Amino acid sequence: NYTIKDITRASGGFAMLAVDQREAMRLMFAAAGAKTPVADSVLTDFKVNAAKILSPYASAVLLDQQFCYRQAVEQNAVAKSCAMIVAADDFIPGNGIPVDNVVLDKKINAQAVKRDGAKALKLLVLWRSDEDAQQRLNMVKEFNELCHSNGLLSIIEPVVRPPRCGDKFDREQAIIDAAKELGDSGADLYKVEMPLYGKGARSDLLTASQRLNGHINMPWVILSSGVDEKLFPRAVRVAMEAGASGFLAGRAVWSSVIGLPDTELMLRDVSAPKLQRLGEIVDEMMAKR
Amino acid sequence: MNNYTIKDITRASGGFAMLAVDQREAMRLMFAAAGAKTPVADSVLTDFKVNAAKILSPYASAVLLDQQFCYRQAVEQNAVAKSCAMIVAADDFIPGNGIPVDNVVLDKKINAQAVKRDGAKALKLLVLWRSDEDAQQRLNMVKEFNELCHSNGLLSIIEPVVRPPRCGDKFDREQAIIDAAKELGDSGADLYKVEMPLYGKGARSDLLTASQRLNGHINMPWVILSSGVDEKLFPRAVRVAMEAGASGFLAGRAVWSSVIGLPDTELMLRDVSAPKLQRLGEIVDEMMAKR
Amino acid sequence: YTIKDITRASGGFAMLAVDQREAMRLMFAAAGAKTPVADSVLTDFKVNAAKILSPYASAVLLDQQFCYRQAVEQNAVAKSCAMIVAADDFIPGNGIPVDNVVLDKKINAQAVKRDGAKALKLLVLWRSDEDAQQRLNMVKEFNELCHSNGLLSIIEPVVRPPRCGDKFDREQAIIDAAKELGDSGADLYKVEMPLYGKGARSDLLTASQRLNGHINMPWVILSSGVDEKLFPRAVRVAMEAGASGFLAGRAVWSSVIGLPDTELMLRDVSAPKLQRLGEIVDEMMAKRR
Amino acid sequence: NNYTIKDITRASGGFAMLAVDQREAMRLMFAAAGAKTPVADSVLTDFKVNAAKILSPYASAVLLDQQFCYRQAVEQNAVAKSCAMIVAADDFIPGNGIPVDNVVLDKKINAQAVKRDGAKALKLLVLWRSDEDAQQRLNMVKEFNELCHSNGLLSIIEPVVRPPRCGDKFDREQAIIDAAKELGDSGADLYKVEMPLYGKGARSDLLTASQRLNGHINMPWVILSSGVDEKLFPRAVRVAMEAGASGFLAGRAVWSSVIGLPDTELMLRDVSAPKLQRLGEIVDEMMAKR
Repeated sequence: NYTIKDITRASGGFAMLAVDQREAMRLMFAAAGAKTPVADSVLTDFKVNAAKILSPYASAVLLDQQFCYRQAVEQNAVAKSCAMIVAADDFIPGNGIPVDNVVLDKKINAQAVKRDGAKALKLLVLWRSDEDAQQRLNMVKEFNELCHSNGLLSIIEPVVRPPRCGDKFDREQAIIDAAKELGDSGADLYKVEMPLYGKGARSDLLTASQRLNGHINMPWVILSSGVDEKLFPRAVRVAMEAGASGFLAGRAVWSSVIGLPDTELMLRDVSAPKLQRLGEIVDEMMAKR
Repeated sequence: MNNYTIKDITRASGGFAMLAVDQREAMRLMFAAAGAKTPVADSVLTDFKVNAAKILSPYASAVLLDQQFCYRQAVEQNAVAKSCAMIVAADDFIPGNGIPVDNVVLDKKINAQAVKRDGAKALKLLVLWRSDEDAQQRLNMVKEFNELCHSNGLLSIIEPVVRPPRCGDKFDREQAIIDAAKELGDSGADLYKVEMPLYGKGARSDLLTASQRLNGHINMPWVILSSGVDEKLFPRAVRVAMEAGASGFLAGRAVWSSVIGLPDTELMLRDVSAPKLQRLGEIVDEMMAKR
Repeated sequence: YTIKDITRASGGFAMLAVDQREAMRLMFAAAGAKTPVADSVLTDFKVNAAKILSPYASAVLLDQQFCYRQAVEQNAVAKSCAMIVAADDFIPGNGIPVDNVVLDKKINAQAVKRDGAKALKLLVLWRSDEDAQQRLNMVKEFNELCHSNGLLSIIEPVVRPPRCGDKFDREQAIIDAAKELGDSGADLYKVEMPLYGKGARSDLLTASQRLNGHINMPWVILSSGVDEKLFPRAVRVAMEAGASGFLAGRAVWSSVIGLPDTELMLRDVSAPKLQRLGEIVDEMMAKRR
Repeated sequence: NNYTIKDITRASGGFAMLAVDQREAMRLMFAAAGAKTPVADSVLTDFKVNAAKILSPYASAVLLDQQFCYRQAVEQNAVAKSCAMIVAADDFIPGNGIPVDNVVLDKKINAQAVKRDGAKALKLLVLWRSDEDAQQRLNMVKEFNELCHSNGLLSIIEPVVRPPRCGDKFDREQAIIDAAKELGDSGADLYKVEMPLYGKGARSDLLTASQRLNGHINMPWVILSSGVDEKLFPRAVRVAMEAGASGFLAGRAVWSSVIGLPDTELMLRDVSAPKLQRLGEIVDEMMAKR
């Protein structure tokens, strides 16, 4: 039975790296001027290099079976100090985007990924105001049972989207409504979008983060999608002041080096200092408790 | 009562040189994007649409108006030149997935007899086309629309617009335009309003080949719309589409999008928009003269 | 020589400029033309612009460097359109193509007059810390070159920041140039539009009336610095203030540079804009009594 | 009046130096990043002193200007004791619509006074143009070297290439080489140079261009970051040092990205400091190889 201590820093803070992005990462390579079509091997090589170079600074790394889990294990890319999280979400494209719908990946063999050293699984939950709450709660319950019956931690990631029908979309209220619905759903860790995209006055960001904290009844961390990499360190500090326990971040660490020459040099010189600073901020905030 | 015919919405040459100002929430988003004070009032859309009709209808064989923002106002203010026929939108746009037009149905609130009394000669229906949605539902909506028009002596204009599938990531926009024409190009409407292949970009010879391929699947007169075509490439698009068998255009953005949010709207419609619509009409006559 | 030789029947000026030299090569490069851009690309564009647009112009401004000889030999200039020949020698410097300008000592005024030219044009760069007397002496020499050969003189004062200092008020510089050169005995003053033709019509009219008060010869506006969509309003406002029309290049043809099918684009995109500007000139001259 | 290069280097002998001396060019950066205009002098002063206070702990030296921050940084004890002070001795003259069209020696700099305050070096920008007189540049560098050396200060020269006053022949890469052929043996203590090729392209071409430049410089040399993307500056330092450079003296690649962000002190600590720390680690790694 793994527990939360297995994916945290010695301080108890979460300083976790995400490299599990799938077709969304292929689109990032194309947008940064990579030769199209972008081969699967370009994603695999980047993900394994990111794990190899950045996992020494992370309490856990989130890997996907589609492009990098098997390769990261076989190549010993993950530092012994860094726990493995395996994505258990099956992304369904639609309406011109890579992740229009998400279901539990029926191909994940929890016992097999546990034998390979995984300590946790992760599930994206898309949240829309006009889709049924009970279907989301049932998917989270099935996911929690898959994790807990195999001694793995469950990490859920509710992400808000506009309604299927209608034009009433308040992103800030949707994040609160998702937390009211799923913040006490029996997962081990809640991974949430940062209120206000981490923008604006620190005082308003803290108020919005404290409002969110009040609806989450498990440890929670922020993800970086939608937050400028320069504002993500402040977002971690403010979220943790509000009651968060750290971060699970991808884009705010490595997005800026996609398409630059000398990938391994760029991950070490550009990405690693950003991940190191985020880990130091987590320890500073945990020390204040 | 009046039975309108294609001649009632064409130039003397028989070419179509038609203006669209029926955009609804999509036009509000254009005003916001161009720096208009938010929230953008309905009156800003109405005033722009009526000014566009007043200033540009003298250069158009028909103008497409929406009941939501401008049909009643354009009629009451005599904004439409008598030489310009009125087309009324009969589509009900349903927003979803963060866009203003995610779904479309026939507007059950349109009273065809009432809009005919106000002088309308034609109705228009947007049809969203997706590879994984049922063709029979699209064909049934077009049949009900054709009956609404024809039973009231009005012309039927259909506008198939391709969208990515609801589920999956296989989207070939150029093939989708062809597949929509194979499905709806012989559906008994009076006029087919179609997206320009290749967004009107690239070598003239490739644009002509793509336009001739599309022509082969359309068994009614057809015109091109300008959405997705740079205003500077739209004149060439009209020329190439007409060389391939099209009979003209029904355009909005390529005529007036560039003046949204500029000062002195009436001056801008006259000095920037009108010369572009005038040139498109001259191109339509030049191409009709070659046939 | 008479001003009536370069005006519309109304007496308004509706004139086309295609005399841009290295500045036009930079426009081709910026629009994605294969570099280095050959001289023949400029010549072909200039001659096509003259051939297609001169039917809508009361005069066309040509340069000897790239197009005067070719336009004459190929009968590119409509009989209804007078020829203006540039008499300026552009000197590059400080990373720009036109850092300094002198009278072109190579222009044979008698030879261009025999070809049917009616006018010469001279750019005068105006800087607050350069000597007014040197500018006035160059304008006097230019006026004598024109008038002694029965040609009209068109001067184009263009304001630039000072050689030394950071005090640059573009609107005051335009006024100071007109106070200095607005009664210099040229036949026509070609001026930059106040405020780049931007803002409220009422402020544009006030700025145009202020400029009018300092110009004691007919004056026209040039389009450099004015968005092509605001140039029609700029002509209307300048003429309400006392201007007699325009001598424009960029606001007519800049948008077709680098598009496919150049001749089609000049006819379908550029010509309608030049036609509308001519109609505005006639509308404004008709209000004059 | 003994002076030593060791006073502005890391223990490794590498240079890991911070520049915050930008004047009207920094005001233009604040305006471009959406600061309320006109931008007050106090906005520049507060930013420069905060940058010194927060970043000087990671730098072997900091370059300060008298116009906006030298007096304030000294009075407020903003410079870490481990970080040497370099004082700008250039007087920037605007012209032709830019803030730095011409540069002369600042006749107002009191070398004895800044030395009493603990400064170890002065810095002089030299604008290099193919059609301006080489002898006038060499004479200004000689006067500057004498001002420094007679006061026990190090001399840092920064030749920056510009297009000619007259003509359109401007080869930026050849100009950098011609400036080094002219000034690379001019008796200054340190040569501060623009990175060849803006640090862009294949590492192999960047190294060749850096080795060509190294061959013309007969004093220690460092690269500046102006014109190099902040993400390519770490590779530029590594390649320049492989070619024979001894480190960097950088401003924009450290702090430009935080201008106009909220919570300036937090942003300098969380965004700027990690970049300066990594550059210092790269300098030590490269000095260890030699």
